[PDB]
Amino acid sequence: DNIKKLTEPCVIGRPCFSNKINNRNHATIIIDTNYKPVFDRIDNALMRRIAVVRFRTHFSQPSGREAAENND
Amino acid sequence: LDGNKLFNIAQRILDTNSVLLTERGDHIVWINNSWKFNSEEPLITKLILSIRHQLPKEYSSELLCPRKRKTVEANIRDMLVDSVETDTYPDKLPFKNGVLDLVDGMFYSGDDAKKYTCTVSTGFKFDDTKFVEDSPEMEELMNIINDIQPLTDENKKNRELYEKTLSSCLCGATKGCLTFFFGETATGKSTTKRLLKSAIGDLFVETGQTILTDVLDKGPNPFIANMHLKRSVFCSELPDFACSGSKKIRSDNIKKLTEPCVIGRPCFSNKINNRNHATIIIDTNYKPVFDRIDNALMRRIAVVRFRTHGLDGKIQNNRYRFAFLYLLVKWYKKYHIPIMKLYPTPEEIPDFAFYLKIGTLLVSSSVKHIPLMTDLSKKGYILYDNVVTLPLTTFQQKISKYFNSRLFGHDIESFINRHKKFANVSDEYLQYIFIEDISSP
Amino acid sequence: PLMTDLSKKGYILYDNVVTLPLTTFQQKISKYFNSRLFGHDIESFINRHKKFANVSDEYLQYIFIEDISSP
Repeated sequence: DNIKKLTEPCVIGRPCFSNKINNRNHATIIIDTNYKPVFDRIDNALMRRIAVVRFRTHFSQPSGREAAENND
Repeated sequence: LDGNKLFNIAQRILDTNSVLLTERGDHIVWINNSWKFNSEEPLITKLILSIRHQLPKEYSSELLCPRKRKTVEANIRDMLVDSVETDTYPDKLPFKNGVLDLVDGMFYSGDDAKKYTCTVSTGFKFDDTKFVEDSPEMEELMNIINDIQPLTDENKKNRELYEKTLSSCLCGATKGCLTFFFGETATGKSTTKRLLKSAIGDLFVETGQTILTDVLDKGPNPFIANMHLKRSVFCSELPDFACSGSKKIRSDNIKKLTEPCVIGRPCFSNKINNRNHATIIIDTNYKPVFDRIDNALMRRIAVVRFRTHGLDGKIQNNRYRFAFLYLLVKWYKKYHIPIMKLYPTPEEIPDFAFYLKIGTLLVSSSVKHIPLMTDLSKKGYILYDNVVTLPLTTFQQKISKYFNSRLFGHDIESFINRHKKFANVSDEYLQYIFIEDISSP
Repeated sequence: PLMTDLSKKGYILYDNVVTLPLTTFQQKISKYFNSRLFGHDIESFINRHKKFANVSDEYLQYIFIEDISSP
């Protein structure tokens, strides 16, 4: 539901002490992780709004520059 | 030529830069050789009345009537449009009667201190009479230091770490590393805390451990506003982690507070940006229990070990206070003028040694296993989806051979959950290969 | 210096720390601390500072005062 709501131009949210319900989103959302995300519901509308990139490059130190050099 | 006289008076007052406007929407004034700011007090009118004397005598008579003072205040408020940043000199320490520069050791007062906009102070007037390089005071301190912590070669590194941390505490910039005091009771921790408090005046503050485990975004939090523009925040008498049901000190919280600007809304204040220049010091008598251990978490952890087990009256009388400040500034000169740097102590907390030895003993996946898979299949290793995998039973027995599973069962389970890769629903493996398994010891 | 007697009663110096088995420790507290009065509090004491030396050496680093005296 969070991903679904965060993609529409109008975001529904009620702050305290205010009756405002509409917000305009002008920002790109970027989320960083080391593990595959887990979602409650799987549907076409969900993964028709998901794009990822692959960070397949590791920078290290000479202490471990040999063990991690030959890593898939 | 002679237009609005009150406007001329307002311009004359303003050109002396005796009143400033901050980005926080509040006005600050310069009275009694001190920068004071307040929202509910008539500071501007007081400044006008005080400055009346130095103006030419044809304006002083007009300045007496309060209505004219209100008019001049309105003009001043109207002609101020640009804001100026505050507390931009971390290398100087303001006192109740002036500002002391840490480099040359001499303290300014009066108009000289007005150059730097410092809104806080130690709370006690600085005196060079008590600050003397040649006295009995520092040799009196010298025996005290050895009484609390000697300079032995075994504790040489701990002592130099103590000196460097104490010097760094005087710096006015944001610090990314906190200090931990773990040791036996009645070892001088209270004495050192009182000495530091007397040294830094009002810059010291004490807060409980609730924020370490509570949500900082819920409800009003005047505490978060408390350590703003502070120099030392003390969390003492930590709860026994051994006690069942005790809330674990969340690592995400301490990751949040170590950042230069913590996001938060103070009560009756729209000040999103808060400056955290204070040194976090946490004193406990029991080894903490942690759940998640990570590199970035452990780069910022610094711990001072205290294994060593008339003074109170002199400290209460601040007899040793000025010599303590002299020692602190000498240490800051020896260490921090040459370079502004802070270094961690990444040896171990009583609960990080397991993680460190796990990281050292275990190696990441490498192609060197590929030529040996024929031998590896003899030891239980299997190739699933072109991935080297180890049976759960084999990993469990390998772990239990060296390290007890019943001890670190919570820790082992947490590590598995953090690093679980699913070759099967029941067989969860790790991206670690035992070095001794394939390489002779 | 008391380590030998500590092993005699049960406080084994595993991992450079005394390790008295919880069986002996609970027998001691039961013979001294009356069980019926504060059994729940005794269990809280046991489970608060609980430690295990190994699979079968669960221990607490507390030495009762007649044992701290050298025999």
